[PDB]
Amino acid sequence: SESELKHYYNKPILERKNVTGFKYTDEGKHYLEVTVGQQHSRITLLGSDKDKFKDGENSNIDVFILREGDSRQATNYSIGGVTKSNSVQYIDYINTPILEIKKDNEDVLKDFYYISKEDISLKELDYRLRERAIKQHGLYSNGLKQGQITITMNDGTTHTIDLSQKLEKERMGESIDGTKINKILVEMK
Repeated sequence: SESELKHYYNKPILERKNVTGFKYTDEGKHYLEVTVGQQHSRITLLGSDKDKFKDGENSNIDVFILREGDSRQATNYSIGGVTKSNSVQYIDYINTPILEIKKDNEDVLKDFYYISKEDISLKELDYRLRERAIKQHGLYSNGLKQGQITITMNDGTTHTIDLSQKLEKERMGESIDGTKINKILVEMK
């Protein structure tokens, strides 16, 4: 549903880099606990992120946190969005790829997307692209609600995301090489 999708993709984000978190298991499930200031978060690990970080204390991780429900308890319960921090710390490289956005198969923008992160999560790319389609092009308003983001890598590999649904939760912890994104296409209809 249209209004629910806009709700979800207008939730605020807690985004921090070079943090430390604690990875544990508890009743067949896998979690990462993280505290940034007096702000407290528990991130469920569902996909391949389960095996990508070893249980126990994890340093040099970046975090992209979104609170799944509407309950107003202080602790954040999020899914995925954990990646390895940049392995070059002393310079911040930012690379452009091409960014193209389409409504009803005509371009409405042809420009650039900027990427600072070596290891970047589909949770983050999904959220931020939808944020842009929503705020500047009126996804998900009247009722523009379908589909296709396509991220094309340097080797021709692609990742595609349906706009008519939230990103699949098992994909929110998947990550790609942000230094090697050649193009991002967002088609709306």
